[PDB]
Amino acid sequence: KIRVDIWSDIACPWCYIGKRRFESALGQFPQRDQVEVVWHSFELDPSARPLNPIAMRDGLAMKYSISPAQAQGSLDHMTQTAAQEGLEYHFDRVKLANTFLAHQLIHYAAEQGQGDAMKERLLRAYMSEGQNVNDLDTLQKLAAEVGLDAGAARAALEAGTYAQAVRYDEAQAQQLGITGVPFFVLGGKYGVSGAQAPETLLGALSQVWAEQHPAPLTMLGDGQCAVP
Repeated sequence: KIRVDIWSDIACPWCYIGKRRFESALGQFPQRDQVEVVWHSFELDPSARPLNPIAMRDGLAMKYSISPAQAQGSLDHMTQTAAQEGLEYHFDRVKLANTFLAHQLIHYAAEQGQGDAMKERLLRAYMSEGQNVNDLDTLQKLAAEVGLDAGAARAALEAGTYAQAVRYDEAQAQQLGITGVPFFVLGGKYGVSGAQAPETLLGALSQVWAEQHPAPLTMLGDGQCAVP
C-alpha cells in the first residue's frame, strides 16, 4: 500500500488546484488502487473571525501587504490557473469565513468513508458558489448534498465532536514544519510542498512504489538469525 497524507485548507485556492493536479497524477499512476489518500485539516488563520465581510481582494491585500491592484492580479492568476484544471472560481463572491467547522464536517464525513467527496463539495462551495462555510445551515446542506445523514452531521458539528481531531491535524502539521498548503506527504517519508505539477506527484508516487517493490536479487549459494 501507498499512504498519501495531504494537509489542506478549504480557504486556499491552491489547495483546490492541487487536488485536481494530484488527481491527474493518480489517474496516470498504474498502481493507483494501492494508494490511500488521507486528508488532514489545516487553517491558514485559526483565529479568523467567524465571518469577515470584506472582499477577498481586500483581505488578500491586507494579509500580504500589497496594493489592491496586485492582489487582484494574483486572484486573476489563480482564477486562470484553476480554469485549466476544470475549476471555475468566483472570487468576487468568496465569503471570508473561519473554516474550523468545515474541517470538522470533513472529519465527520471521513468516518462514513466520504472524506474526499466532502472536501470536494466544500472547496467548490467556498471558491465558486459564494457560500459561507462557517454557517451551520450551509454546512448541513452541503453534507446532505454529499449523501451524508444531514441531521447527524449537523448534530456532530453543534457538539464539536471532531473539534479535537482538527486541532491535532493542525498540530501535526505544525510539528512537521508545514507552514503552507497544500502539502503532500508520501510513504510517511517524502514531502511535496505546494500545488505541484501532476508529473511531479506522479514521479513521487512512482519513486515511492519502486522503493517498496525493488527488483528481486539474484541469490548465490553456516547459519543466520531470522526474526520469527
